[PDB]
Amino acid sequence: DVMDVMNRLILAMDLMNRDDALRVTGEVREYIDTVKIGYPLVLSEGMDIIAEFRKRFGCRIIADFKVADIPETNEKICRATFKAGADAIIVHGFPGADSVRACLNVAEEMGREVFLLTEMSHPGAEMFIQGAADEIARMGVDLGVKNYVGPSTRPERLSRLREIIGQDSFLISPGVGAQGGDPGETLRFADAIIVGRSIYLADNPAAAAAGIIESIKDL
Amino acid sequence: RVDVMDVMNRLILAMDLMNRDDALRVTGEVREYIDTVKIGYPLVLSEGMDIIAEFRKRFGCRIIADFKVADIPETNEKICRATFKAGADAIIVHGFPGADSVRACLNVAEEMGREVFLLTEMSHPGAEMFIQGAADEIARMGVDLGVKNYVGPSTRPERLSRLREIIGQDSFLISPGVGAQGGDPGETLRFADAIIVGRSIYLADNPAAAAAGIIESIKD
Ligand SMILES: O=C1CCN([C@@H]2O[C@H](COP(=O)(O)O)[C@@H](O)[C@H]2O)C(=O)N1
Ligand SMILES: O=C1CCN([C@@H]2O[C@H](COP(=O)(O)O)[C@@H](O)[C@H]2O)C(=O)N1
Ligand SMILES: [Cl-]
Repeated sequence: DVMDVMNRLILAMDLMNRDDALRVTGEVREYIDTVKIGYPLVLSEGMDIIAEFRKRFGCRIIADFKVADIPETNEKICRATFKAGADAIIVHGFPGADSVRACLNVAEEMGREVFLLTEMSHPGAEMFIQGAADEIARMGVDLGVKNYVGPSTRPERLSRLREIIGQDSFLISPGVGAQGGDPGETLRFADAIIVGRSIYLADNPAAAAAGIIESIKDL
Repeated sequence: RVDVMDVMNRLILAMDLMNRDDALRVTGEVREYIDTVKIGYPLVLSEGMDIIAEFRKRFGCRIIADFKVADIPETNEKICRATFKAGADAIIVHGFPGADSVRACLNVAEEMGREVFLLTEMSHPGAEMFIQGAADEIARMGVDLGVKNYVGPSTRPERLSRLREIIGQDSFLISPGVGAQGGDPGETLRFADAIIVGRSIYLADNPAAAAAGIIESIKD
């Protein structure tokens, strides 16, 4: 019990225009109830865009801020993000145990959630992250982290993440569509998929999001 | 130094106060001593990206956005472009996500005529778990990518020394961890061109005196 993602599909709203972002999000609201908001939108439109998303859509907000500073600064960032109304925040694990714990404390203090990003989906992730991915995931377990983010681009790596974090841990996965990940094969190990450009750059975002779901209902 | 964009008194202020009035007031009190301000997410997320342009116009200071950019290439480019649009002169980027992620930041910086600082090793205890073991390689990856500006830990003088010899004498190196995190200004400035200082100054009873005192110990 962590999050009830409708149709197991999370929207990565990375449009950097408020009117564009609100419009495309509105066109897939009937298919998506959980929206991931990142720095491209927030830095272009302000942290207030989170509250405006909650008010206009009644959707759950995951702030993909990939927090990666020292513990003290991590706390300030998490505190500002939750204050702005984020339900959960995504946090890098590579800065180490004390940096993650700093976020975990603020999340508990404010009654919100932390997602631990263990391994990234892009090719450069092989240089440093992939070799540390297992130990970061394990670190998360030792810290009592219940929420994780893993690479859709690597189904075998995503499967290892699942057996590390356990069956009752909650797992979401970006890199579906644009980066090359397949929706179905990703949902074999992950609870929900994150899809960005395959929806918000399509001619019809509604049809795109519906097309993704219609190839998933078997799962 | 004139071969690179240097910093007045080798002192960079880390302005991590989270409300506009205090941030503006403290920075103004120490403006006579610095000309470079590092602005991070604590201030920006609380007061908006407009605060970068405001500081730049009000104080005539160079702005380094400590955003520790650490996403995929595509998203890195969007973040850097938005940051430079906000008027920042430089942006700090994580190296751990790999070469393609750093190159995406470098492209936007070169396009818009701004700078990238590569964060190689962090200054907190947790940095020893995964970052330290990769820091040497991140540093030489940076050199190979064309990166000329770096960030290294003041809390570990021996690691900072290793970093300097990897990047050579021509690269520009700045270092946080002085004061609150226990780093010494003197030993750090043996390797770094400039120190980043936050709480030691901005939480002091007299921030101006705090900044002046640090510069004095640097001066000799
Ligand atoms: O490893 C990671 C974590 C962050 N993300 C984030 O997930 C989102 C994916 O968007 P796309 O579906 O357009 O690839 C985007 O916001 C990106 O920054 C990754 O794609 N991979
Ligand atoms: O490794 C790092 C990079 C980020 N920084 C940043 O540098 C600043 C340090 O200021 P303090 O003097 O208050 O520790 C603060 O903004 C922090 O987030 C580090 O301290 N260490
Ligand atoms: Cl004074």
